[PDB]
Amino acid sequence: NRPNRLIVDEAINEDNSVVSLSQPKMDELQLFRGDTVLLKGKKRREAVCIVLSDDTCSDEKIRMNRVVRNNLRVRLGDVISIQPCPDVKYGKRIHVLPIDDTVEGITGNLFEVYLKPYFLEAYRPIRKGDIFLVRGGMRAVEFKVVETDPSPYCIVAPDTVIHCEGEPIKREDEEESLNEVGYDDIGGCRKQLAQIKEMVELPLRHPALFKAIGVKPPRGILLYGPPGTGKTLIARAVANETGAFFFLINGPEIMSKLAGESESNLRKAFEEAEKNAPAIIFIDELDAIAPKREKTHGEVERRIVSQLLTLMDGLKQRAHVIVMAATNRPNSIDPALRRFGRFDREVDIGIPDATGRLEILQIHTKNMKLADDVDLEQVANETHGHVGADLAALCSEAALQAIRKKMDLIDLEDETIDAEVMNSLAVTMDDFRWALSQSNPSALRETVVEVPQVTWEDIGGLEDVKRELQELVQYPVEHPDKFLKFGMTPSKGVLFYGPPGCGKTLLAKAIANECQANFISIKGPELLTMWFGESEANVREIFDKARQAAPCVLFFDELDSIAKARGGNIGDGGGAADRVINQILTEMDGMSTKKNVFIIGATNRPDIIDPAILRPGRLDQLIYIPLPDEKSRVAILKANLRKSPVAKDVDLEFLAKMTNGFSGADLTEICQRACKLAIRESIESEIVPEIRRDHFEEAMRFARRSVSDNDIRKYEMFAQTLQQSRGFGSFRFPS
Amino acid sequence: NETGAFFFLINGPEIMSKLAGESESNLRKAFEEAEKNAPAIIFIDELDAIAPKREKTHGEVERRIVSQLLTLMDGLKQRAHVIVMAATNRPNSIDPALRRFGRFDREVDIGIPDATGRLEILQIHTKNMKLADDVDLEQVANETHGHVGADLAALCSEAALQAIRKKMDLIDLEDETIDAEVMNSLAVTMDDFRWALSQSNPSALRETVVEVPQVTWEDIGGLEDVKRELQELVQYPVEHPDKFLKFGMTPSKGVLFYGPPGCGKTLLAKAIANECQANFISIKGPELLTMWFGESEANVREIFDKARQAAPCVLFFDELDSIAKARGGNIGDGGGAADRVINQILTEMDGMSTKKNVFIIGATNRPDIIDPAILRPGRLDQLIYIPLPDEKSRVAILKANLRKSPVAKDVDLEFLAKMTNGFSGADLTEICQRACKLAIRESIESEIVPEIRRDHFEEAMRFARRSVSDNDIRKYEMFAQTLQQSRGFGSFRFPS
Ligand SMILES: Cc1cc2c(C(N)=O)cccc2n1-c1nc2c(c(NCc3ccccc3)n1)COCC2
Ligand SMILES: Cc1cc2c(C(N)=O)cccc2n1-c1nc2c(c(NCc3ccccc3)n1)COCC2
Ligand SMILES: Nc1ncnc2c1ncn2[C@@H]1O[C@H](COP(=O)(O)OP(=O)(O)O)[C@@H](O)[C@H]1O
Repeated sequence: NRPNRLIVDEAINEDNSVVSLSQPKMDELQLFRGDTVLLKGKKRREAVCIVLSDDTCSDEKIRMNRVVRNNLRVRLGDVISIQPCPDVKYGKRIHVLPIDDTVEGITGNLFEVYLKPYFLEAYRPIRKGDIFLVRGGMRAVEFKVVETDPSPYCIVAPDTVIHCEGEPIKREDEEESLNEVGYDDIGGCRKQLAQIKEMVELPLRHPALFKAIGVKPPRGILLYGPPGTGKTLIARAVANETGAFFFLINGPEIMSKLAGESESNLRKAFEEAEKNAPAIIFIDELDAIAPKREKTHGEVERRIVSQLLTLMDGLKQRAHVIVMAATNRPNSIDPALRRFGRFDREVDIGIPDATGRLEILQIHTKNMKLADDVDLEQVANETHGHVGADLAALCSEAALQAIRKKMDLIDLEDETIDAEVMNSLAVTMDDFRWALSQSNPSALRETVVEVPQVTWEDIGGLEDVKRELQELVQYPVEHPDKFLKFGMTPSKGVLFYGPPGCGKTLLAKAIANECQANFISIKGPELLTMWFGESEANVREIFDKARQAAPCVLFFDELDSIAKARGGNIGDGGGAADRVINQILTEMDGMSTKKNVFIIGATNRPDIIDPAILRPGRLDQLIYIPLPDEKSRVAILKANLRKSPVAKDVDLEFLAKMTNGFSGADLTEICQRACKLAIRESIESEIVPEIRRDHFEEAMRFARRSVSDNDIRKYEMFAQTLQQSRGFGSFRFPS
Repeated sequence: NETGAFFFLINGPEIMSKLAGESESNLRKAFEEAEKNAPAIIFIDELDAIAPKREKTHGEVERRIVSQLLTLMDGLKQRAHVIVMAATNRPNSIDPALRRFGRFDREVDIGIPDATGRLEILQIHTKNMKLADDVDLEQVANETHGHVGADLAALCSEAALQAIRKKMDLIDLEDETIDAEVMNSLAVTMDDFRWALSQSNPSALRETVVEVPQVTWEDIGGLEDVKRELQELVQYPVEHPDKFLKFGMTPSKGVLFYGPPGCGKTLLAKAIANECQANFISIKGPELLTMWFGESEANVREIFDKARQAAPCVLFFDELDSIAKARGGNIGDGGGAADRVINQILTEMDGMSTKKNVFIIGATNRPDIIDPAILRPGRLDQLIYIPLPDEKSRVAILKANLRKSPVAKDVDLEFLAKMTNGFSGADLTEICQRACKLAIRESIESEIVPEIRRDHFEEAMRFARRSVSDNDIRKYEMFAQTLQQSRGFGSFRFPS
């Protein structure tokens, strides 16, 4: 079967011309890490690149870049043959010129100022009839060769000369512009984008197989998340890189036109897409199409909603059309649109984490050069409530300040702006310091679903809790098989209790990292808001988005907030049962045990917690979080001081030994007071940048202890209320 | 298709899709074109989208179309054979004027298939795709309970794409026409189905599950006192209808039993349903307390409606005292023990027919706060007490918990059940769970044995709780021979 062709996929490397393979790949073709490789394809064209060795990408797979996928005219799901080509090449004369589509506003020489600097120390090959793309110079421009030395023998070298004629040649329809959006342009959405690959690549890349088998492909995908998360360029990229006819309808334009032709327009949208098979239809605004919850107004609204329902219901085999849609909330859509055959597959995307946000900055700043002291990693750390469009706007906004701080002194007012100054436009760090000050982000109060960064290693002590948490949620995650072998269902959730300020939230975060699971935190105010507001559909989406992000962990902070607000143990004439806890009970009863979703309840007063939530099957597992011991207190001190200059003589072991009945909050305020004293001494001494032993010794005087002994006694009475290890302590079997 | 009748399908959204004025004409001419194709059959797919006459009250054309349908179905004389079937989600989501005589008199309610019902629905959708010798569809239809018939139809295809994707990467056969000599080798694997139940999010999860249980009286040991009265209280009117008309005694409408928590009240009700071969409907506490807080009290209407159409059925109310606990209990507020939800249940139970085989079972752990009116004769006059499991019944609880675990020969469950006396079913359950946890932990740590050993149970026996106190047993008994009263007339002699 000629075992030489392999499938093509996307490369995670950010390099321009780098091809990554697996370990048993170059050992068969006896090629080194800097040899010459020749690749072929359709249209009777060849290619040449540089093979790079990598053993971390995958097990047996070849990577392949975007700048050459369009150059060789290759699309996904195709076969590619690779063979070594040890041919000595040497370029002598070159002649490249850009296309008159991206050179607007550029004058003067442009060959000895951009092309010469980037060619050196690269030795990149080039074949005849190729459109390479280069990023930099505050723009995205390309060049095309029309006449040079006979192919091949093309090697870049500083000794090579170049020349120009002065007449750009327009591009044709055979090639595709690389300025559009592809898979490499998506940053942060890794797990969510991975799903669309296994749902839209089968029907669009292999049509004859679907008109051969009886499998019904999905007829609709609903994307989610707040505006700006990137629901549109995802749909445009999965169309641009799949060769499917992308047809965009926004959703407000349907209501923009007169009543009577709006239905006809999105009707004919479906037939014009069908004849362009394979096709892909994306509806940008859908909550503005079917808000069938409180509107109940407008004869044409229902007519358009039903017209869409009919157009998507009659999606038989016929041709390959995929109808994706975007909206903000799951409940803001007509439930009749969620039926089978209209929207069966739903993918929810959200705010990218720090790692997800880091990869979204450089994609938007690849054109603007940075300085040696400008790092994008630290700027994606203090921001947590920024949507993907927020940072896209922030990059440009910093760019105007960067150019404004120099145009005042340059004072070059003319009709046409010379292209010899963009090379000197380097952004500074102060350009970004102002960027996070006046920028007001949109998505700030939402469910942050991110994997934490706190592990068990950075938590000292608490071996008693470490051992039971690891055997209660980690075992069903890392060893599913040993549970079916023993016929034991995993526990649904655990509620732990303890004095305030002892790290219950951090413990839940740490157990999420051990299982490599997502983490969702619901604090007290979010739980008590729906109690006062009499709006109790909010737990529905909480439990919905907790289960779609499998595997996840659900954490409820200060669960006793409603009981405290109602009175507690007695309060009013009623008991300890309310409506919000009832909704949580209903949602937990209906969950599937085979899923890896896990609910963790945190409380400081477990005596006022409703007994029904602790019933077996919901939160039967109760563990007690005590005060940190000597080993765990050092961890709290060093976590607080990990960002501060600590002197060598400042011994944290002794400080943690001295404080015994101290909570995490008590150590936190000790560290904060020491830092305040150090800052004040540094400020007053100006008229030293190191925290000294005296700072901690003096701040140790105002040492509080917020947790009293009576509290520890009342928590214990609760603890071996449920321990009861009496009676059957000594048992001997007969034989 | 199998009756040779002209099938004409109208969805229901297409009526609202077209302009106002011809939509009425289209579903009008739909009826005459069906009549001349006699015999005919008309099915309306979306009907809740046609007549949502409960909260809409908006749109002149909506009422016009609803009335046009009412006129088209009212004028259904003999003439020709046309049958107008329709589909909708809820009974209350339909215009009540459509339920009149001559429009929709016959109603059939279908629901989620059970494990047996789901098993026969898999192979019909996978008859074309060949399976392996280790792929069994029975075990995959067991852990799923909230899957609609379309859910598994989608799941089969979804597993098919994974099955072909795991091999197309290595086959690497890219061409225009795909050869037919490879489908014969497309065999689905069990791992194709393991991933299928992970990312698939089912739709119907929070609904009334109406299925026949699988727990019988044989697997329940002991409880002969309750076995004898339950068998003579609901089984007799089901298996011997004639002996009741012969003796002129009406069957009891329902029985409420009480007992300490975690003793198997739900399992007892399930077992008595299998003995009578009757359907079982369970209503837990949260579903009862949701409508109390929500002030939405039409929910008991459909509960009692779907409990009576599935004749014969058994209706089970779990923790009936939930509303009383939420309101305070014996005293609580200035009010008594009467509320709105229990009032609706009383109204629905008073209006039921005794000749039907529907049966209501109430379960509670605090019968002192139960409203007295629900225990009035004719509604729940029969009260039976569920005690702690005895030695014979505790072995059943242990073996039910351990029926899926590797039990060693030396592990004697009879002795373990003998040792624990005042232990509830929950206490034995946590003992078994703790022993399984210890065995799993030892197996995991020993890797760096696949059998539960005697030591696992012996060590886990140390943390043996007893959640039910003696004061609780005393307070339940005070309630029990509160209503026993076998004094006074204990010795009677007739004259002759
Ligand atoms: C700033 C900080 C404040 C704080 C508090 C508090 N009431 O201020 C309570 C518990 C932990 C706390 N931390 C804290 N924060 C961190 C860590 C850490 N050490 C491990 C730990 C966790 C729970 C328990 C013990 C010790 N402690 C470890 O690395 C991540 C951040
Ligand atoms: C897992 C299980 C837990 C449990 C509990 C509990 N609070 O954990 C209470 C009562 C019965 C329980 N079962 C249980 N489950 C089953 C059976 C069975 N034995 C019969 C029985 C029923 C009620 C009573 C006695 C004994 N017991 C029998 O086969 C079906 C499943
Ligand atoms: N997750 C993301 N990855 C890459 N770019 C993004 C992302 N989210 C937003 N952007 C950028 O923000 C800009 C605005 O996106 P926008 O059209 O608001 O997305 P949507 O239509 O989904 O709200 C786009 O040009 C896009 O490049």
